[PDB]
Amino acid sequence: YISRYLTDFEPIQCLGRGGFGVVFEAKNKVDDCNYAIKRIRLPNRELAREKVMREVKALAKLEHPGIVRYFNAWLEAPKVYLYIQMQLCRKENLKDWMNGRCTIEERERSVCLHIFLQIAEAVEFLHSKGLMHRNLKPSNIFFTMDDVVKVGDFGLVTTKLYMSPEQIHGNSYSHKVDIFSLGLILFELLYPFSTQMERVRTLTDVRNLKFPPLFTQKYPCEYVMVQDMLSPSPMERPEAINIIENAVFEDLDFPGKTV
Ligand SMILES: Cc1ccc2cc(-c3c(C)ccc(C(=O)c4c(-c5ccccc5)n(C)n(-c5ccccc5)c4=O)c3N)ccc2n1
Repeated sequence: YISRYLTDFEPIQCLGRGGFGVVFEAKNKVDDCNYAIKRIRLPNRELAREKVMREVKALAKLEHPGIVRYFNAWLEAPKVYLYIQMQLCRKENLKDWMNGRCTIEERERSVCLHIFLQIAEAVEFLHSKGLMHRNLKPSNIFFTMDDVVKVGDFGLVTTKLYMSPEQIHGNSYSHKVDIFSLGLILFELLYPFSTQMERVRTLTDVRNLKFPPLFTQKYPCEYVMVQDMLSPSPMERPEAINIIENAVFEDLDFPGKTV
């Protein structure tokens, strides 16, 4: 049996694993580029298989600067494996980026807003296509080699903190679930943590609209935005288009910014 993956790619390293999958960095032999390749073992459940096959077809249609870039998808039956070849991001994701910036000086307003705008625009792209993310969190947000923000479903398991209340309670939901996730991410970008204990305590309070007093005073506009985004009632949350048009996102600049 000839394995498509082993014939066409030189394996470099394992990047991690999560859910049905394992992810590898591998060099394509013919084109000489390095790719991220997710190998998903298809489950012994027809409805879960149905979903997986739908999801791969749906991602193959997607093209946006803030969405992870697709190359190929294929099946191998040596257990059936689905391989998905995407553009290789940097190893450190948004979660790691925030854990390496634990002071207020390292979270300058315009830098965080620039990053948040990229995420929000990726989300708005999905919503405009009648899609949603459902699982938006910092560990699902990576960077390209040139620091362009990339949203995907990375599935590297090393959390329900960013999940809307309607999902946590297992109720039906709408694209508005992603707006709830964005609210928490915006807060987290602007508010650096020293310990994981502090992070969990504070983010839990923020979910319930309890804010650190020094955050409300420093960032009054962003405070209002986060409140609205974190409404318990999904209807009350603003559309992604209304967030990206907010005044705080105009003329964003910082020393070192591209172009
Ligand atoms: C450094 C590094 C580490 C891991 C990486 C993983 C990926 C990656 C790979 C290799 C494959 C797929 C994705 C991805 O984002 C996925 C996406 C996805 C989600 C939103 C936007 C774009 C893609 N989907 C839907 N699915 C999916 C496929 C089948 C079943 C369920 C989910 C995904 O796996 C994905 N993020 C890409 C680059 C990586 N770079």
